[PDB]
Amino acid sequence: VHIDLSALNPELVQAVQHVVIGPSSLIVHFNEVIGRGHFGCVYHGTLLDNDGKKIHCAVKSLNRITDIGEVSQFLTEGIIMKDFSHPNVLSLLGICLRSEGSPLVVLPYMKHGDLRNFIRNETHNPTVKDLIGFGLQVAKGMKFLASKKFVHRDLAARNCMLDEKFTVKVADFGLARDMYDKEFDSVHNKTGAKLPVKWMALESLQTQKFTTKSDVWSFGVLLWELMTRGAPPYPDVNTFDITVYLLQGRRLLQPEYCPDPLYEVMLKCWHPKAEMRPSFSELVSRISAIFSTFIGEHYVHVNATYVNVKEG
Ligand SMILES: Nc1ncnc2c1ncn2[C@@H]1O[C@H](COP(=O)(O)OP(=O)(O)OP(=O)(O)O)[C@@H](O)[C@H]1O
Ligand SMILES: [Cl-]
Ligand SMILES: [Mg+2]
Repeated sequence: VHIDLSALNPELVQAVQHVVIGPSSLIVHFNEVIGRGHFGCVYHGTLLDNDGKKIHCAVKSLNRITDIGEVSQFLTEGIIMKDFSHPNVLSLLGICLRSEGSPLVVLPYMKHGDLRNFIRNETHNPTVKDLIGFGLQVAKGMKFLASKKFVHRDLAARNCMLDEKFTVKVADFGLARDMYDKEFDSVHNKTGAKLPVKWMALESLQTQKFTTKSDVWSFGVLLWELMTRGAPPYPDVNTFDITVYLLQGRRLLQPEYCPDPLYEVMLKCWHPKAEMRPSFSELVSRISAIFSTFIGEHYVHVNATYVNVKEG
C-alpha cells in the first residue's frame, strides 16, 4: 500500500494535525500481535505523553483503507472521533498517517480484553445482574454515539472492551466502513461469508446501508450474546442467506437466563421496520429499569456443548 500524502487536501492535512501521532511519539511492537479481525490487525504499542511519560497502547492497522480517497475520508472521521469523550466509549488517542501502509489508529490498551471472552470464560461466574449491567453500559456508549449521529456499523460483544476498572468501552465504531464497501462489491464475496452478517439488520443486508437503527438491531444480537455468555448467534448461518432465514419468520431464541422483559426488548430491537426500533435513549431507560430489579443472586450457568434456552 502506497499513499501519496501530497495528494491530500492541504486544509485537511492542517485540520487533522492535532490527531496525528508521529513515529518519534510511538513505537508499534509489530512482533507483539494482539490479534486480527475483520478489517485490521492489532499490536501492542508504546506512546509518549506530553511530559514524555510512557503509555501502553494498542495500535490497529486499518488494512482495507488503501487509497487516497479512503484515507482522506478516514481523516475527517478521525477529527470527529478524537473529540469524543464518554466513559463507555473507547478513546481515540490518535492516528498514524503513513505513506507506505494503511493508516493506524492508536487506542488505550484495554486490560481485560473484550466482553465476549470475559463472559465466556468458564472460571468467571456472572449473575443476571452482572450481564444486564454490562448491556446497560454498552447502551450508554451507544446512546452517546447516536447523539453525535455516529453510526457504529460493527457492534457486537467482541467490540465492547473492558479497561482496568472493568468499565465497558464500545470500540471500533465507524472503522468497518471501507471493508464493508469493498466486500459487498467483491466477486470473491458474493456469498457474503467474509462479513459479520449475523449482527446485521435485515435492511442492511438488503441495501448495504447502515444507520443508528441498524446499530439497534446489532445491539439486540449483542444482548443475546450477553445472556448466553458469548454463544455464537445462528450457528451454520454465515452467508447473505441469513436474509432467507430471517424472512421465514425467525429470530434468535430466548436464552434460559434472559428475563422476559429483556427478551421483549431484544424483539423490539429486531423490529422489521427500522423506524419502529427503540432508540438507544429508550434502551438505556428500559434496561436501567430491568437491571434495578436484580440483586446479583441468579448465577448464569452455561455449557460449551449447546445453548440453553427458555423451556420452563
Ligand atoms: N484497545 C485494545 N486493547 C487490547 N486489545 C484490543 C484493543 N483493541 C482490539 N483488541 C484486541 O485485538 C484483537 C483484534 O481486534 P480486532 O478489532 O481487529 O478484531 P475483533 O474485535 O475480534 O473483530 P472486529 O474485526 O469485528 O472488530 C482482539 O483480540 C481484540 O479484542
Ligand atoms: Cl441476579
Ligand atoms: Mg474489534
